[PDB]
Amino acid sequence: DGVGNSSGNWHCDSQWLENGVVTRTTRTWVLPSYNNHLYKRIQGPSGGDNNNKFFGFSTPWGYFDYNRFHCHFSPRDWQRLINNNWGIRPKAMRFRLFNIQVKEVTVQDSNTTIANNLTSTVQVFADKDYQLPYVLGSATEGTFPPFPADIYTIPQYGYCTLNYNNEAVDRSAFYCLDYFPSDMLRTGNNFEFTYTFEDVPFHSMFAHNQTLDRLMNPLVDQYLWAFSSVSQAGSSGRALHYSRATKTNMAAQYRNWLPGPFFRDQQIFTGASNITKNNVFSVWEKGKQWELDNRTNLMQPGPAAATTFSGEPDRQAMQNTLAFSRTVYDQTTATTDRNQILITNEDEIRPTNSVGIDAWGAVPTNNQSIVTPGTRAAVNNQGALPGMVWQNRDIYLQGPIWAKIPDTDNHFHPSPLIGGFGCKHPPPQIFIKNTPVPANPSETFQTAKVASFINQYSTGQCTVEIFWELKKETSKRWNPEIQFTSNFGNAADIQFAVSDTGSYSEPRPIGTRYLTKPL
Amino acid sequence: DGVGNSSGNWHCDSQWLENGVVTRTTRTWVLPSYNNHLYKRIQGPSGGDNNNKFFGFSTPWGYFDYNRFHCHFSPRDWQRLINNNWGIRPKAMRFRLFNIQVKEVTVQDSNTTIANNLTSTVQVFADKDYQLPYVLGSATEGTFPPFPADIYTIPQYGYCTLNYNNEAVDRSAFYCLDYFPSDMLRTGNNFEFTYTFEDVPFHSMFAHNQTLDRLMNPLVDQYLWAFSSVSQAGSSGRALHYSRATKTNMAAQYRNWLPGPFFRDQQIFTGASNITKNNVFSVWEKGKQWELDNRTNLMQPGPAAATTFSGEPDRQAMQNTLAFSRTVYDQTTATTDRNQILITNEDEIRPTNSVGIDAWGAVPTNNQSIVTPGTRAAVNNQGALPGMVWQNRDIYLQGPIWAKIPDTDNHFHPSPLIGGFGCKHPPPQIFIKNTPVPANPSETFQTAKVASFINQYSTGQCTVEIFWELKKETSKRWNPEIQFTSNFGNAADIQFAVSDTGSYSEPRPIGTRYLTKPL
Repeated sequence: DGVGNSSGNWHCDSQWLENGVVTRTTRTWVLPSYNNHLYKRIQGPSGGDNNNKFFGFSTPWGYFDYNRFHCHFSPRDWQRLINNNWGIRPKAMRFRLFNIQVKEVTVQDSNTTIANNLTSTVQVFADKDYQLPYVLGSATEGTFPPFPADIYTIPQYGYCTLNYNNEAVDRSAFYCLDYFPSDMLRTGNNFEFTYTFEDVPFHSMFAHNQTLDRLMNPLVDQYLWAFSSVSQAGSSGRALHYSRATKTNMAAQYRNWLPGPFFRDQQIFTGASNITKNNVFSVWEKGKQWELDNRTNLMQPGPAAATTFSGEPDRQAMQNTLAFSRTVYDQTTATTDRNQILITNEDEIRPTNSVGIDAWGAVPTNNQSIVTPGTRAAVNNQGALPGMVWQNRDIYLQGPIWAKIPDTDNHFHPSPLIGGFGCKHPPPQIFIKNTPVPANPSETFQTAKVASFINQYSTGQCTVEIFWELKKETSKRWNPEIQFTSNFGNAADIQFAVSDTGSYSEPRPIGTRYLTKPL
Repeated sequence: DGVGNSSGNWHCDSQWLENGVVTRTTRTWVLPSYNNHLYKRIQGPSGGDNNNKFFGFSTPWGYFDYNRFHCHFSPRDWQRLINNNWGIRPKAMRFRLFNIQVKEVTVQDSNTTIANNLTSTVQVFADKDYQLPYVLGSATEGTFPPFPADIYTIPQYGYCTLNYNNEAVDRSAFYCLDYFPSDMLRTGNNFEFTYTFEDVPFHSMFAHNQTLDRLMNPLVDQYLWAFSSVSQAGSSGRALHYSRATKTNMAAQYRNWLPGPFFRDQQIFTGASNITKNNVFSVWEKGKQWELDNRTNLMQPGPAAATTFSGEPDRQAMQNTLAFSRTVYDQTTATTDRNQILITNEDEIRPTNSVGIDAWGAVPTNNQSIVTPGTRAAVNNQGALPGMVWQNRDIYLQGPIWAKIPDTDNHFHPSPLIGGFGCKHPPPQIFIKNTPVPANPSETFQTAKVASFINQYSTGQCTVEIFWELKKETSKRWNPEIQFTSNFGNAADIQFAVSDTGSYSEPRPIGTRYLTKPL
């Protein structure tokens, strides 16, 4: 419409429905002009380590990454969610962008002056066909702040392509984002589109009441005989013993089911008394990793596994657990104190999933005889076997919502190993740019490229609205259940709120799994 | 619409109806940018006194407090009201906000420059569901000026929550006002909503012709006998005397009614001859107070009681009477002269309500006998007894209109002890904000929070329109009545008008109660 008429309103509320919830949220954003309106070739660092080398491009573009849970949910809405419900999955989504205003910057005499350029444009498009590198899956910075009053700096868009070390292989691709159709928007214009998620399984917000191996009736005995032991009958003779498993001996018993796939990881001593028992080492050396092409990569989340044994909370798996910063804005990339960061606990999957510290099992390695006594070896890694069941790593208020399942011939249980909902066709990437406005030309025709632009940036608001489908609980459990409660007792600042400086902070991580279900 | 078209007009008139009046009024306002767009945690002062400690938050928001009578009524409209009418209550209300313009401020070389930003927005919402702390009930500053030419600086919004001294208890809540839906408004846009009051009792604008104990016929005698005295008949004998109350003896007589609940307060000598009779003390020591949790609070208005005895105007109750400043803008928070401030007089409730100085009564404290003579003690505080009647403190032209009755299981005569109309669902709070416009980003992506904004403020007009329902008088009184008349005789400045400096002033307080009614 016009410069004096607002494009849209502010919607941050979340309303609850029967079998669903819609969380709509709004932010104010700023878009820099990146690369001085240039597509540049970025590359990895030059050295002897081939693991960190890459080849790619950086674009004069930016993108909206809203993919985390605390963007959409408040800590109360999250609490209200996780206590009452067994499952959640996204259904539909509506993104819209409005109240665009571009500002012009002039710096003279070390004094900056900002005035708004009414005729300059911003251009936006969503990639619906997934024809661009999809960078939202990886969990990176540039997400909306959790707190609605904060302002969202839109990150720059760049991507990596097929490479040989730093230099580029023949099959590597260059994508120009200006070769897509886009919507140019002045201050009166706004942009909107809607999206509907493909069917994905509910994330299980429940734990289990039962252990995978305790599914039996403890009062009765099995009717199944099994081999038991070989004994020496006489001098050179032997005797084969068979025995039925009894309610007394559960360890040796017939079962229909096995724990899920397992890839072992090393242990650390996480607590004040145990901290001394740690050997001196690093993850890159003693940790678990997978390797692709000429590079080796740490297997960082890996398949989900219980992080620690029962009753031993202070000795836990080093690889599996996620960790978060208690503020989005912290600049420190390494820290030696754990009070500064939030460390997740994976113990709710312990009934079905085996702990990451101990081995998955043991296998007989040879054919026994009187000449050779039988041998056996531990199973550190185990692929899929028939009759396995396992739980996914749970989503967190601070964790990523979704990832894009790659386009490949074959998938196996495409659950993102960080967490969330794997999608063949995830929410589109939304790209936004400040169209370049050049500085005055030379008044005589010249062939040189145009390097001189008017320095400018844009700002405005963006609403994101998602419909979440919920799975209600039906439980005959008599006794009360664990639920997420806020207990700090007395404190100077309340938890999940601003400080006297005005800084919002999240004191502790929150997972979904509280309610329990029989196995 | 557009930048060159006005959103609304100026309506300040008040028109009178049969059984009602509508007072519509308009102001020009200014909205600062508070807290540099931050929610901050405010707290009480650090010390040993636990009474003034608090815990709360301050928001980058502002609110319209129009709650006082002289905002809506002019001194003539008020006079015209109080002389002709027995009662008044609010019915409906319409608030609307228009002609928004936001100005941008740049300071360089100690020289400020203000230019209007056409594309910047203002966002407004009313809290209809009362889901926020309601701060309008308390009588505080930041109300509209009484005089239409003055300009209204919108106060900052902050609130207190459940606390343990300064630090915060677990149940204390943090409310983000950006988590509500709002209406973003540019210069062409305007905002409006309507509201209808719940049914509240008319405020009684009349006094009483009769005293509560004089309701009798003075010409006749009672037919009711009562015990009178015990006498000594002979040496050790006794005789019981009974007597009927006669028109001569009114003091001992049967009555159906009692004065209202009473909480006593100390006296002061308020006048030139008596001023010397005062002892040296303070309210905090010798005054009346109530206490909640670990804190003690002065009971400042308390239940209404007549401020002084008949014919003794110079000795009066220290706690009960309200007092006002004769200009909204005075910065002095303490003063030793009473000519500077306006002191209300509560004497019109004297027929029904007992004076605050003297006790409510006396009670027998023991069972008499020949061994023990009977004793009695004064009643300083009295709760409700069956057969009580009492009057509310009257509203003043300068006093607050309404308060929000808390949400609690139980209420007892929810009349605001300051005055006005207690409401379960009072007029909503209207919150207004300058949406932040950030300064230029760093052109390379950074994770640091955005602390740099364009300094700006907004201004415009706001109309408030209220329909008041009136209760007409029907009176057979023969002789003329007291009415509010302006008598200064000769003066340099006329009362209730501007001075030569241009400052508006209210010389004396005005209450409603002039007309009288039989009891």
